[PDB]
Amino acid sequence: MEAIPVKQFVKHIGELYSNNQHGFSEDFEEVQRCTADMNITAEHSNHPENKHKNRYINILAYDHSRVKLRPLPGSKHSDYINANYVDGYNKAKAYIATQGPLKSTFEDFWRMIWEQNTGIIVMITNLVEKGRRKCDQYWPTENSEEYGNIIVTLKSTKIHACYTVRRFSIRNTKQNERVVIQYHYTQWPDMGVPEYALPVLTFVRRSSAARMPETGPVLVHCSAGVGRTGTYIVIDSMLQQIKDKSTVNVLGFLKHIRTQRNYLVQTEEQYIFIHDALLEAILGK
Ligand SMILES: COc1ccc(S(=O)(=O)NC(=O)c2sccc2SCc2ccc(Cl)c(Cl)c2)cc1C(=O)O
Repeated sequence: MEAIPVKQFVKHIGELYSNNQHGFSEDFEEVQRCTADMNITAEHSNHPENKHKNRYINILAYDHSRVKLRPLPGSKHSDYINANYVDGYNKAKAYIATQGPLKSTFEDFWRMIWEQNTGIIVMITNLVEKGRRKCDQYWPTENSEEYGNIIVTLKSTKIHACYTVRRFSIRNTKQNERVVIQYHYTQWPDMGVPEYALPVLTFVRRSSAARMPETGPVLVHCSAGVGRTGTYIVIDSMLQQIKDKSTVNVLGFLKHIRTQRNYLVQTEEQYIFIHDALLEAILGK
């Protein structure tokens, strides 16, 4: 199981799709088993102090990879946020994969962004989907909003067909200021799940190209911060790999980052979607 030449990969996809996606099912089942013989601790996520900081009780942040907040005077657990570094193709810790912030963790969320020198946010969910609460709004509708010692100012917005780009300037009262740009994918079906990959490919390319040398990791979140988040991470990384080596290793890369945050790429449908995105990128020449 190693890099497939980019020229065979598209044929590989035909094979994975055939006989009612039997191949895809094998692969993804292998993904879900890939940690069967691994005990990976998440003690901090489970500590009684940090429970209210987890959006879902079963979606945790592995200890070894968890992003740490600088501790606060005089609580012991003021260092916890449900978030993990994840590798990209290029560098280690190219991403912070995290849950959609809760109101109760908005300060942590922006503090992490400051401390980690993050300059790009990728949001892959709407606040509400199909009448359900997915994410609380951690940014100002207009002008400024204060979260702890970080003051966030919305500078501009461009609303595209399928996603929105908001440019913020944030300030640490401790002032020192930084630009943070948020790429927010907004197109989510009332019924069923996303199907066409091309708009997503474009969203990935543009949000990825926005990364600045040399800055902190890109923050990527959806609701739980695992399924759609992992899908973005694999598509982005594999495009890097294709550009660099003209090979692809979806199954191997995904098994790897699965050790860094639980459940990255959560469904077979997302797993298939990854391939469609990459197929679109390869066929588009
Ligand atoms: C149990 O977990 C889940 C179950 C279902 C869903 S779901 O909402 O029903 N199903 C999905 O999300 C699917 S299906 C094919 C594609 C997708 S998401 C496609 C997509 C869209 C925009 C971007 Cl930027 C990217 Cl990178 C990828 C999402 C999750 C999740 O946790 O992310």
